[PDB]
Amino acid sequence: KGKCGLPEIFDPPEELERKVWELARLVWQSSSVVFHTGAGISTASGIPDFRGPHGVWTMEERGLAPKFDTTFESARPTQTHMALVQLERVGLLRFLVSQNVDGLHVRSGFPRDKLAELHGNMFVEECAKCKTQYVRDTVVGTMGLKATGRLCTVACRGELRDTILDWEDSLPDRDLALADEASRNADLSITLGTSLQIRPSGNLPLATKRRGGRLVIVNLQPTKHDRHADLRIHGYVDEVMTRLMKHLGLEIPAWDGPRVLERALPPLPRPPTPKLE
Amino acid sequence: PFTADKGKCGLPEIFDPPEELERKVWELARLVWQSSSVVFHTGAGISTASGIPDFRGPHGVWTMEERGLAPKFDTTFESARPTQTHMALVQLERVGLLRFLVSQNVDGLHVRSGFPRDKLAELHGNMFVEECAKCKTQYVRDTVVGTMGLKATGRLCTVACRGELRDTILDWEDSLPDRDLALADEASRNADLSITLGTSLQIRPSGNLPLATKRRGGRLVIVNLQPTKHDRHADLRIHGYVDEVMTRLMKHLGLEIPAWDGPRVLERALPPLPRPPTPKLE
Ligand SMILES: Nc1ncnc2c1ncn2[C@@H]1O[C@H](COP(=O)(O)OP(=O)(O)OC[C@H]2O[C@H](O)[C@H](O)[C@@H]2O)[C@@H](O)[C@H]1O
Ligand SMILES: Nc1ncnc2c1ncn2[C@@H]1O[C@H](COP(=O)(O)OP(=O)(O)OC[C@H]2O[C@H](O)[C@H](O)[C@@H]2O)[C@@H](O)[C@H]1O
Ligand SMILES: Oc1ccc(/C=C\c2cc(O)cc(O)c2)cc1
Ligand SMILES: Oc1ccc(/C=C\c2cc(O)cc(O)c2)cc1
Ligand SMILES: [Cl-]
Ligand SMILES: [Cl-]
Ligand SMILES: [Cl-]
Ligand SMILES: [Cl-]
Ligand SMILES: [Cl-]
Ligand SMILES: [Cl-]
Ligand SMILES: [Zn+2]
Ligand SMILES: [Zn+2]
Repeated sequence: KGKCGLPEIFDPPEELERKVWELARLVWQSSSVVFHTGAGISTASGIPDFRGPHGVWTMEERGLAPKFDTTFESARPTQTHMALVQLERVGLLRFLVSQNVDGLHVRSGFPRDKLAELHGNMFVEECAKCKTQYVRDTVVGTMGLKATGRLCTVACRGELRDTILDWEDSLPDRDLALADEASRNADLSITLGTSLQIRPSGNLPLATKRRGGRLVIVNLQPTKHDRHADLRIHGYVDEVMTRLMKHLGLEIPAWDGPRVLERALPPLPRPPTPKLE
Repeated sequence: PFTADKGKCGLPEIFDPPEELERKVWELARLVWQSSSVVFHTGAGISTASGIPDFRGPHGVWTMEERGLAPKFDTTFESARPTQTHMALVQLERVGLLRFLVSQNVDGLHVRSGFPRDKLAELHGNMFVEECAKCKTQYVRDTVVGTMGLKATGRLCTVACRGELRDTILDWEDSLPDRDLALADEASRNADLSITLGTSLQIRPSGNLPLATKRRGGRLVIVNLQPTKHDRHADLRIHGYVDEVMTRLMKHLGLEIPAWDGPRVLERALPPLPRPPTPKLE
């Protein structure tokens, strides 16, 4: 279960402020920006992470229990989830790679054709026969790609299965392939609340480094790949992302409740870019 | 500070099965529709879903301290967003279904949600609020006032005064603010419905205010994951996440939960907005 319960790092405010301006600078200059997210971007909605001070695995190692302040169904997308919605909407996010099974990116209204859900989604079941996916309003009741008890309704009666990978299960080929292509082709990869400890998910941001790409890591704890980052920001991702959006001249949009967007809409207008050099 | 009785910490959580939860939220809807004067009492449990830990929960400040462990914050107080529950309370006031709001929370989230300060009793103070010792003018800051226990913050009153500004955060020995307690008590006594949300009700007198509503035939509803001091006196106890309860409630009452435009201070309640017609009940 990897390195659990590592101490947190807090950049002092002055340093925190300068690094967020540097991130702004990087977003403005990059043609292709890919965001990698993990459990840390949902901690501010009451969903514990895995390896943080009170993470699932960290609490288990100490003979304690993780604490949920929400159900998966009653969780609201964080300020960070909604910033990513807007960043995609105005063309500043090329693609979004997530390790999270908590369903919050989809329910935020983030376009599924710009999202790799590497470890699956608790609300998503898949027909074994035709591979048609169903995005449900409640958590699918099983994990480990098991029979849910429901049947495909495609004009098929195929066995529906959860999309939650067990330890032995290889990542979905479609999601990993698009995630890998996005990462290789990106000139900026930004990581938000992941420790980058899982192979290959944790390694995707490193692929951006190939052919001169830039890596930014936003995380309260040290990550597996700190050494490879051009910029490491140690603070709460919500604070980092609200400062970034303010610098970029972008509103964080209202969440109208759980909404599924299959396909990315045409790009909205965005502010003009500052002079940088 | 050190010997201070911190009460019953870390009691087991109780979860109503979904059918019972759904039935009880419909009963709560029935009570709200029938009540002339509805008063909400909130504590630390309504902020857990924004990453601020409570005091007496499984992972609360005092519970964790008892076991030699630390509470965990997933936000700063300045970056915390009001929960679905905070914003539901905003709307319930706006459509005239909330008479008054009594809070033990120092986390600044009611004010910052845009809830009107003239319908809010902040019994234990507010981390973002400093007060002039000379003229009692309050200042609602964008960042936390850096001191606790009614201490000198280092800033001076700007009223057309130069009075010493002090934090509004009570220490253990400090009595409640007289204005906030007085209005909270009056609200509570005169209410025919008190709804408690995410408080264990263990603090005197804050936790006792909801019992005052029971006087002259009032009804008490307690929403809480743990047992509370006054469970025996409740007409209705709901054991679930306050966000689930309040979203289902708003749905039943035909109310949208409004957008948070970011931290906004409202000094005075605005005129009442339209609300849905009431169902036939009896
Ligand atoms: N608000 C916050 N702001 C910034 N960082 C945060 C915050 N909250 C927590 N963190 C950090 O966020 C980091 C979360 O790292 P991990 O807990 O490993 O989550 P993963 O998504 O990378 O786990 C990958 C898979 O492993 C599992 O087996 C599952 O299959 C997962 O899908 C921590 O370092 C915190 O310091
Ligand atoms: N999401 C949730 N949904 C429902 N209940 C919840 C949730 N999260 C927590 N709870 C419950 O929320 C309850 C929180 O109770 P306590 O932790 O005693 O907070 P207080 O506000 O009453 O503390 C009063 C004062 O004492 C202090 O010294 C300070 O002065 C405080 O101002 C728990 O029983 C949880 O089960
Ligand atoms: O890979 C995984 C598959 C299933 C789960 C299950 C629950 C869970 C627990 C958390 O604290 C966060 C989360 O998002 C989900 C977790 C990881
Ligand atoms: O009465 C009080 C005075 C000061 C404080 C300080 C911090 C604090 C800790 C929490 O976990 C929640 C909260 O809202 C505030 C807490 C209570
Ligand atoms: Cl526990
Ligand atoms: Cl739990
Ligand atoms: Cl759930
Ligand atoms: Cl701890
Ligand atoms: Cl803070
Ligand atoms: Cl209004
Ligand atoms: Zn099928
Ligand atoms: Zn003054």
